[PDB]
Amino acid sequence: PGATLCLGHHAVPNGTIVKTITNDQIEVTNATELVQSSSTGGICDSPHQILDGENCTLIDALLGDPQCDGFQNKKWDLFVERSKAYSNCYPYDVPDYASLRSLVASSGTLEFNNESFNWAGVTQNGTSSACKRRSNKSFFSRLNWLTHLKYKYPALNVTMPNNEKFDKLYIWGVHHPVTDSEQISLYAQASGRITVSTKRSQQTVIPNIGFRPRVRDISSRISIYWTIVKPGDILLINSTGNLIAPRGYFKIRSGKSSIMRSDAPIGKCNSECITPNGSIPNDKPFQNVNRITYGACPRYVKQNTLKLATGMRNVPE
Amino acid sequence: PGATLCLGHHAVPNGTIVKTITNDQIEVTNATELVQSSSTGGICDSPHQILDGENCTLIDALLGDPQCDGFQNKKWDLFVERSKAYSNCYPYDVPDYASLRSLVASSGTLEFNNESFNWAGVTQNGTSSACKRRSNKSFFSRLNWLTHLKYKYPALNVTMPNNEKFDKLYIWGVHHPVTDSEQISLYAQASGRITVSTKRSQQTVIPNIGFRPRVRDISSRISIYWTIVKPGDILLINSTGNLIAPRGYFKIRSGKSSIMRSDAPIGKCNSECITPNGSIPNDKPFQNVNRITYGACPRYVKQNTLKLATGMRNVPE
Amino acid sequence: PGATLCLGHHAVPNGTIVKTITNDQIEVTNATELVQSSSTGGICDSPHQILDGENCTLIDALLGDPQCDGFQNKKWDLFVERSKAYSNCYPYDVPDYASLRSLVASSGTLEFNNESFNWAGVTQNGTSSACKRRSNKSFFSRLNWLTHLKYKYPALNVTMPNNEKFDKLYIWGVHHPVTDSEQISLYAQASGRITVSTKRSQQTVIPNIGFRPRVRDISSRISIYWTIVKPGDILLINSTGNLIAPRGYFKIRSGKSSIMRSDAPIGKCNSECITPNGSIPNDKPFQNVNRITYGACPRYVKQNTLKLATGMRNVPE
Ligand SMILES: *[C@@H]1O[C@H](CO)[C@@H](O[C@@H]2O[C@H](CO)[C@@H](O[C@@H]3O[C@H](CO[C@H]4O[C@H](CO)[C@@H](O)[C@H](O)[C@@H]4O)[C@@H](O)[C@H](O[C@H]4O[C@H](CO)[C@@H](O)[C@H](O)[C@@H]4O)[C@@H]3O)[C@H](O)[C@H]2NC(C)=O)[C@H](O)[C@H]1NC(C)=O
Ligand SMILES: *[C@@H]1O[C@H](CO)[C@@H](O[C@@H]2O[C@H](CO)[C@@H](O[C@@H]3O[C@H](CO[C@H]4O[C@H](CO)[C@@H](O)[C@H](O)[C@@H]4O)[C@@H](O)[C@H](O[C@H]4O[C@H](CO)[C@@H](O)[C@H](O)[C@@H]4O)[C@@H]3O)[C@H](O)[C@H]2NC(C)=O)[C@H](O)[C@H]1NC(C)=O
Ligand SMILES: *[C@@H]1O[C@H](CO)[C@@H](O[C@@H]2O[C@H](CO)[C@@H](O[C@@H]3O[C@H](CO[C@H]4O[C@H](CO)[C@@H](O)[C@H](O)[C@@H]4O)[C@@H](O)[C@H](O[C@H]4O[C@H](CO)[C@@H](O)[C@H](O)[C@@H]4O)[C@@H]3O)[C@H](O)[C@H]2NC(C)=O)[C@H](O)[C@H]1NC(C)=O
Ligand SMILES: *[C@@H]1O[C@H](CO)[C@@H](O[C@@H]2O[C@H](CO)[C@@H](O[C@@H]3O[C@H](CO)[C@@H](O)[C@H](O)[C@@H]3O)[C@H](O)[C@H]2NC(C)=O)[C@H](O)[C@H]1NC(C)=O
Ligand SMILES: *[C@@H]1O[C@H](CO)[C@@H](O[C@@H]2O[C@H](CO)[C@@H](O[C@@H]3O[C@H](CO)[C@@H](O)[C@H](O)[C@@H]3O)[C@H](O)[C@H]2NC(C)=O)[C@H](O)[C@H]1NC(C)=O
Ligand SMILES: *[C@@H]1O[C@H](CO)[C@@H](O[C@@H]2O[C@H](CO)[C@@H](O[C@@H]3O[C@H](CO)[C@@H](O)[C@H](O)[C@@H]3O)[C@H](O)[C@H]2NC(C)=O)[C@H](O)[C@H]1NC(C)=O
Ligand SMILES: *[C@@H]1O[C@H](CO)[C@@H](O[C@@H]2O[C@H](CO)[C@@H](O)[C@H](O)[C@H]2NC(C)=O)[C@H](O)[C@H]1NC(C)=O
Ligand SMILES: *[C@@H]1O[C@H](CO)[C@@H](O[C@@H]2O[C@H](CO)[C@@H](O)[C@H](O)[C@H]2NC(C)=O)[C@H](O)[C@H]1NC(C)=O
Ligand SMILES: *[C@@H]1O[C@H](CO)[C@@H](O[C@@H]2O[C@H](CO)[C@@H](O)[C@H](O)[C@H]2NC(C)=O)[C@H](O)[C@H]1NC(C)=O
Ligand SMILES: *[C@@H]1O[C@H](CO)[C@@H](O[C@@H]2O[C@H](CO)[C@@H](O)[C@H](O)[C@H]2NC(C)=O)[C@H](O)[C@H]1NC(C)=O
Ligand SMILES: *[C@@H]1O[C@H](CO)[C@@H](O[C@@H]2O[C@H](CO)[C@@H](O)[C@H](O)[C@H]2NC(C)=O)[C@H](O)[C@H]1NC(C)=O
Ligand SMILES: *[C@@H]1O[C@H](CO)[C@@H](O[C@@H]2O[C@H](CO)[C@@H](O)[C@H](O)[C@H]2NC(C)=O)[C@H](O)[C@H]1NC(C)=O
Ligand SMILES: CC(=O)N[C@H]1[C@H]([C@H](O)[C@H](O)CO)O[C@@](O)(C(=O)O)C[C@@H]1O
Ligand SMILES: CC(=O)N[C@H]1[C@H]([C@H](O)[C@H](O)CO)O[C@@](O)(C(=O)O)C[C@@H]1O
Ligand SMILES: CC(=O)N[C@H]1[C@H]([C@H](O)[C@H](O)CO)O[C@@](O)(C(=O)O)C[C@@H]1O
Ligand SMILES: *[C@@H]1O[C@H](CO)[C@@H](O)[C@H](O)[C@H]1NC(C)=O
Ligand SMILES: *[C@@H]1O[C@H](CO)[C@@H](O)[C@H](O)[C@H]1NC(C)=O
Ligand SMILES: *[C@@H]1O[C@H](CO)[C@@H](O)[C@H](O)[C@H]1NC(C)=O
Ligand SMILES: *[C@@H]1O[C@H](CO)[C@@H](O)[C@H](O)[C@H]1NC(C)=O
Ligand SMILES: *[C@@H]1O[C@H](CO)[C@@H](O)[C@H](O)[C@H]1NC(C)=O
Ligand SMILES: *[C@@H]1O[C@H](CO)[C@@H](O)[C@H](O)[C@H]1NC(C)=O
Ligand SMILES: *[C@@H]1O[C@H](CO)[C@@H](O)[C@H](O)[C@H]1NC(C)=O
Repeated sequence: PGATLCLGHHAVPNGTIVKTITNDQIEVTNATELVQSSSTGGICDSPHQILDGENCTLIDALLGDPQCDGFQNKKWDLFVERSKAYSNCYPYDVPDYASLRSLVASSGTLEFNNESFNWAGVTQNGTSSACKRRSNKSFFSRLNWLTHLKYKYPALNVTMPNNEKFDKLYIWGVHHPVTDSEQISLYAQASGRITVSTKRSQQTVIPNIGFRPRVRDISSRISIYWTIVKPGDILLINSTGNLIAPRGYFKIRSGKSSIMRSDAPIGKCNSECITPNGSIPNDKPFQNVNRITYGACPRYVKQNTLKLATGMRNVPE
Repeated sequence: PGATLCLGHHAVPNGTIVKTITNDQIEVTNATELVQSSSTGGICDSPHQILDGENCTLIDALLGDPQCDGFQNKKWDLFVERSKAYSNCYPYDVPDYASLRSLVASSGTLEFNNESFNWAGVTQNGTSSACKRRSNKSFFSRLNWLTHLKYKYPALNVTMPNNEKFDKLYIWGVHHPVTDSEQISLYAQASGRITVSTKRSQQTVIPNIGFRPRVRDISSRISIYWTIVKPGDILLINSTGNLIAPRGYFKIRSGKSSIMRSDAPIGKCNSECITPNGSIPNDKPFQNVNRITYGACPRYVKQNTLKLATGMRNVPE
Repeated sequence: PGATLCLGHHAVPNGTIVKTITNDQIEVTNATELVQSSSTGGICDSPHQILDGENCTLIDALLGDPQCDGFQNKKWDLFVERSKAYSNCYPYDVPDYASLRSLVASSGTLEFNNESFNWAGVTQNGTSSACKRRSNKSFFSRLNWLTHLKYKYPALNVTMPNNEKFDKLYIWGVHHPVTDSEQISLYAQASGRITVSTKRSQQTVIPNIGFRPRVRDISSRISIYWTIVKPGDILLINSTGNLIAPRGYFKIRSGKSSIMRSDAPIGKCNSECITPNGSIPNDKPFQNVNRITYGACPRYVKQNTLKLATGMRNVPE
């Protein structure tokens, strides 16, 4: 009689379909998904330091809009900008807005140090009804609106040395009056000119008198500029009118900080990978949630599923 | 005696050489080419909507050069710009030319809507001998050259609200006169200044009086600018001279439109993939015709041939 | 009795560990390194034409700083800029510095041809104590500082046609005086304006009077500009003051030239691949020395070692 001895292998009743080099559909005993396609829907507050902008853009928090005073000197790994944010101060623009937003976002700090600028012979601390704090007229917290003192605006020629070990970031501006009479009334002379320089760089800005459409009832504008001053260099501001003056400087750091546009709620939880849709797990190598990411994240791909076989071909009975 | 039974495989007298991981030259029974290396030499008019610029650059068709009146309000999937195209109107430049060309190309339409700007107190519709239509003096069709009315040019302070559901694109300009006397003669005052604003943006441009080399016998220049106005925003033009005024706005759309530089003839035929050399078949995954493509195209690679084996090793008798 | 015949394979006592698709550590009999991780520490002078900037940036060699006269008309495949380089002429800036540096670097030549500009009615060849040659006052060799002649500066309206077969690169500038009295004293009128044009392009620059921090005891500045003039086009310079005039043009070539920041010594040796750390051998496909390369170089990767098996699995006795 003898015996029979058969060699074989397992199979399962519920196999899974994968792709190969020779066949788009072959059933294997088991597989694992390599594309992360879902989010929790919230941004976990840990382990990255999250700063929710709430009503404030980063730039409004920088300048010191009245809704943004709670942001002073705060730091972040990720600043989260909300689509509902809006300005509630004097109407302004920033030539190169994207670059200023980016460099501050990347620096990851709003640390500000006041300095004693000698604004000899002018009126300081100008305010406006378009920028209220607690119903009083106010202005951007970090800027100083200078105007005539007894119908004189003597030329400004003011120095601030950087004897620090770090770079200083200065934010300053130019006021564009609506009319010639408004120019004379604020600055006591027909036009201004502003030259802000260091040993390595110079910027000159000319105010442009005229009507723009009213925003918070104001037809004039402020245009915002910035200047970085290296250790051992010197800031020189030379102006005859229209200067929106700095009150001091911001620290610039380098590191891992960034900014993200999202309306996802912030939650008490821990997740390394952030997207605008919310935090996502980062076990998988790929993800199709969002091209926009921050942290230790899977790589964005177009596929919504990629199954890796983790078993042999399934050959059911 | 018994029998003999031999196992074997086919071969061919005309095998083809392919590359592998271990050998740069191995003969197989058959192969297929993966790189498309030839074109028909013409651009097929189907299935993409092709617009041949002929004598006109896209920007000349936009502004309304006298050779380009047939382009009014036309749409395209691909605008084809010819190397022979040249301007035949007033000499101009466009700071950022590449960006204006790109954004119009991508929008894919020259749809234009006239609007009723109230140009109170000036002469409209200025023309020039450098921009003839049918031997008369003429000008860019979409622009309005304003000059003094009885030696006055009163300040312009003109509004145009966008109460549409779409964005509006405005094209406008500044005239740079050749001399101080030409400035006075056209605008009745020593200089102009132009500020074009919305609630979100502002641009001011200063005319620059002086000689440039003569082009179509003109030593002055026009410089072209643009402004996009969102729904619920308002265009404000404020100027004292030198304004080359808009006559209305262009629609801006988003979609699949582009622009290509080519001198290939347009033909009656159907091909999904367009290159500057002509349309190419798109069965192959790769191509070495041109890095510049439009449509469903193979991917550009440096290799001129890549043969994929489609049979076994060829082992001839 | 019979015989025994065993099939087998070699092994070695000193195998090497490699990575595979199924195992991060498997021992093979032999392997070869695919990542170049060391440099000689010097830049080999062959076979690329190397130009050591020494004390000179490329831009200082272009303009003609007093420390850079030995660079006149020199050509390079690779211009090597040293971190110790510093300027020793009139303090200047270049809006777009990076682009001018890049285009000259890529052109690979400082070939300069003097031209006879007719500067009618002004004093030529102005000099300064901030730009000495051999203790005399001097200036940038390739620039011509024009000032009043007997308290007149009549308007300049000067032409230079390009009747060559190649493009011409013109470098020119604007002087920004420290004060109104300095402006009058040099140019005999209250301000200048400079318009430099061709048939295709125009640039106008306004001098900006004011104090900048002293550099080599000078509080004024020069700002540098450039203009390319195609064959059959014409350069037109129109100015009433403050012009830092060209003396002629640079040839612009196209080819394989570039620029590299490095403090590595130049040596007498032959190596195709240059990095800032020094030349590296280029037998390997990859390297982790520097992302910055010039010549026939391995590709930069993050790994510091990648071992390719060149033998079978090692199975010791
Ligand atoms: C189909 O094929 C897949 C892939 O092979 C199988 O999925 C694996 O299943 C095993 C067993 O369930 C999983 O193992 C468990 O996950 C963790 C593994 O530890 C590593 O990964 C985690 C991430 O979760 C890291 O944080 C960690 O540092 C390790 O690198 C453990 O958390 C689990 O722990 C449990 O067992 C241990 C044993 O000591 C205990 O300490 C704990 O109490 C706990 O109960 C466990 O080890 C593995 O994660 C799965 N991989 C994937 C990719 O999903 C399927 O099982 C298979 N299906 C079938 C039917 O065969
Ligand atoms: C060497 O190796 C190559 C690659 O395997 C072989 O080339 C193939 O040859 C076959 C047979 O000639 C070709 O088949 C023909 O092409 C079309 C295939 O249909 C698909 O592809 C077309 C693109 O052309 C798509 O539009 C379509 O939707 C399909 O996805 C058909 O158009 C042809 O149709 C003919 O036969 C059918 C049969 O029903 C009829 O309906 C028609 O009347 C018509 O006569 C046909 O099927 C195939 O395209 C070739 N592939 C490639 C990549 O070239 C060589 O044959 C082989 N050489 C040797 C000597 O063995
Ligand atoms: C472990 O595995 C590695 C990889 O297989 C082996 O390394 C190879 O070893 C051989 C033998 O020593 C090396 O061969 C020598 O290198 C040159 C080969 O010529 C080509 O490559 C050079 C670059 O060096 C090119 O310039 C040239 O154009 C060729 O493309 C030759 O320079 C050497 O020449 C010597 O022998 C010839 C024989 O005719 C003579 O003319 C000369 O006099 C001279 O003495 C020689 O051919 C090969 O380069 C190595 N490759 C690598 C990648 O390192 C190890 O040998 C192996 N180890 C063990 C223990 O098995
Ligand atoms: C130049 O043109 C602009 C734009 O048309 C003019 O601005 C407009 O000025 C009027 C008159 O002051 C503004 O009216 C105000 O509206 C508010 C809002 O309801 C109201 O509270 C005030 O009582 C007043 O009615 C109008 O808002 C403003 N329009 C825009 C778009 O800004 C400007 O007056 C013109 N200048 C001259 C000198 O003509
Ligand atoms: C400032 O410099 C420019 C450039 O040299 C001068 O422009 C030149 O002006 C002359 C005189 O009008 C032009 O001559 C004309 O040439 C045409 C072409 O054949 C001809 O049809 C006319 O009858 C006349 O001869 C010349 O073309 C022009 N050159 C360029 C390059 O534009 C300008 O005159 C100077 N201005 C002053 C005030 O000196
Ligand atoms: C406008 O503000 C600037 C900056 O404070 C003033 O520039 C400064 O001018 C003084 C007076 O000439 C310079 O002093 C000089 O220092 C050198 C260096 O040791 C020395 O050799 C001279 O004898 C003299 O003491 C000073 O260097 C300079 N500072 C900077 C940062 O450039 C300028 O004077 C002010 N202008 C007016 C009209 O007030
Ligand atoms: C640069 O700063 C200087 C120093 O105050 C200014 O020059 C003075 O300007 C006033 C008013 O215009 C004149 O009365 C003085 O005679 C000037 N002094 C000197 C030494 O020239 C100058 O106006 C400043 N520039 C700008 C753009 O504000
Ligand atoms: C995560 O959010 C992104 C961003 O909105 C979503 O991507 C958009 O998906 C819609 C379809 O609902 C498309 O119309 C848009 O093209 C996508 N937006 C952009 C800006 O490209 C995505 O659906 C979300 N993913 C998950 C898993 O929630
Ligand atoms: C901005 O528009 C206003 C409104 O017309 C202009 O201001 C007037 O300018 C004229 C002529 O220069 C003066 O006579 C009026 O007194 C001004 N009116 C007011 C209310 O100030 C102004 O010129 C325009 N700006 C530009 C750059 O064109
Ligand atoms: C398609 O057109 C391109 C564009 O001109 C051709 O590529 C050029 O080829 C010439 C050789 O005749 C080279 O000198 C140039 O470097 C290429 N041009 C550019 C701009 O890089 C190409 O030969 C054409 N291909 C086919 C298949 O017709
Ligand atoms: C452009 O060049 C012309 C030609 O010299 C200059 O125009 C002359 O300017 C002088 C002095 O300002 C006047 O006296 C003449 O009447 C002008 N001539 C003409 C024909 O207008 C003009 O100043 C130059 N522009 C610049 C910016 O320098
Ligand atoms: C070649 O030079 C580069 C450039 O400095 C070196 O890379 C730097 O390595 C240091 C560590 O000593 C890091 O802190 C820096 O991040 C690197 N620099 C930059 C600018 O990224 C590199 O070490 C050198 N490699 C060799 C083989 O000598
Ligand atoms: C510093 C100063 O003088 N501020 C005044 C401003 C400016 O004159 C204009 O805003 C300039 O355009 O105007 C107000 O109507 C305002 O904005 O509230 C009153 C305010 O006191
Ligand atoms: C609107 C207007 O006044 N147009 C006139 C222009 C301008 O004066 C200059 O072109 C400005 O530079 O000059 C002409 O010689 C021309 O170009 O044909 C006559 C023409 O009637
Ligand atoms: C051409 C000319 O007039 N050069 C003079 C300059 C300029 O007046 C200023 O540098 C302009 O800012 O000033 C000097 O002190 C200098 O720099 O050496 C004296 C020099 O002879
Ligand atoms: C098959 O069934 C087992 C037991 O219910 C389960 O654990 C396994 O994961 C199932 N299917 C797939 C596709 O993973
Ligand atoms: C933000 O603004 C809205 C009004 O637009 C208000 O309801 C909300 O309380 C504000 N929150 C903060 C923190 O300023
Ligand atoms: C070999 O010959 C056959 C018949 O002539 C042909 O169809 C085949 O495609 C030939 N060669 C190659 C390289 O394809
Ligand atoms: C285009 O311009 C050339 C002259 O340069 C002319 O021959 C041709 O007829 C013109 N065609 C059109 C459509 O304007
Ligand atoms: C092993 O030893 C031989 C002879 O000493 C040597 O040539 C070989 O390269 C050695 N090891 C490795 C890791 O290459
Ligand atoms: C470069 O400058 C330094 C002084 O900073 C000097 O020692 C050296 O000799 C100079 N060399 C040349 C070639 O100018
Ligand atoms: C200017 O200097 C050059 C030498 O650099 C000389 O040829 C020329 O004659 C000088 N011109 C004047 C007007 O001084």
